Parts: sequence; structure tokens; C-alpha cells
Amino acid sequence: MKNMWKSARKIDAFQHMQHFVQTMQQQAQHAIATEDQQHKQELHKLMARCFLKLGEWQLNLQGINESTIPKVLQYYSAATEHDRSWYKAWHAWAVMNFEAVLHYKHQNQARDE
Ligand SMILES: O=P(O)(O)O[C@H]1[C@H](OP(=O)(O)O)[C@@H](OP(=O)(O)O)[C@H](OP(=O)(O)O)[C@@H](OP(=O)(O)O)[C@H]1OP(=O)(O)O
Repeated sequence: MKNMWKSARKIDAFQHMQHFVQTMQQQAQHAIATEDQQHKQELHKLMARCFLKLGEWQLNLQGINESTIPKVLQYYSAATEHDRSWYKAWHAWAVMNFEAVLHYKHQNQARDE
């Protein structure tokens, strides 16, 4: 999916990743067993990575605006939740809040004009 994102099929990659995250969340909900602890942990890490890629691609395509910020914050909060001990997810979430607040400042300045 990442490769096909790199191969100019960006919107298709984003849609496929939406579907994949939904499917894998359903699988994780269905994955309820004692032996499945390590597999569930790996799947949670994969969900974190998928959500991080979701946010990155959402910014790459739709940019940053009033509509995009809630969705991307949801994606990054989910990514942090699935894998709390991951540096990339937390850094992406924090810098995303940073970008959102700077964008709010800039549009406020535009309003002032
Ligand atoms: O183990 P991978 O499947 O290769 O995933 C990660 C990660 O990939 P994702 O962000 O897509 O999960 C990084 O991001 P990408 O470059 O793959 O987009 C990647 O590279 P960076 O950390 O430099 O972004 C990083 O390391 P690598 O460059 O060696 O692929 C690698 O983690 P690992 O290095 O632990 O395998």
C-alpha cells in the first residue's frame, strides 16, 4: 500500500488504507484469545503505523484546513493510543497540533486584514 502510494496512486492508496484500517480494527475486535497476546500487540503496532500514514497522506493530499485538522488529529490520537511507546506517532501528533495552531494564527491574521 505504501509502494502504491509512492507510485502516483495517492488517492487510491488513501482509500485502500481507510478500508484496511477498518478491516484490521474489525479483526482486532474479533481477535480475542489468550495465545493471541503477542499477535494482538503486533497488530496494534500495525494500526499505529497505518494511522500515522493515514494522517501523513491526508495532509499530503488535502493539505491543512478546518475540515482536515479534526480528521488528522483523530488519526494521530488513534495512532498514539494503539502504540503509546512509539516516538514517530507522538512526534507526528504533537507537530500536527503545532501546525494546527500556527494555521489558526495565520487565518486569524487573515481575518484581521
Ligand atoms: O519497519 P518498516 O516497515 O520499514 O517501517 C519503519 C517506518 O515505516 P512507516 O513509517 O511506513 O511505518 C519508517 O518510515 P518510512 O521511511 O518507511 O516511511 C522507516 O523509515 P524512517 O524511520 O526513516 O521514516 C523506518 O526505518 P527504515 O528507513 O529503515 O525503513 C522503519 O522502521 P525499521 O527501520 O525499524 O524497520
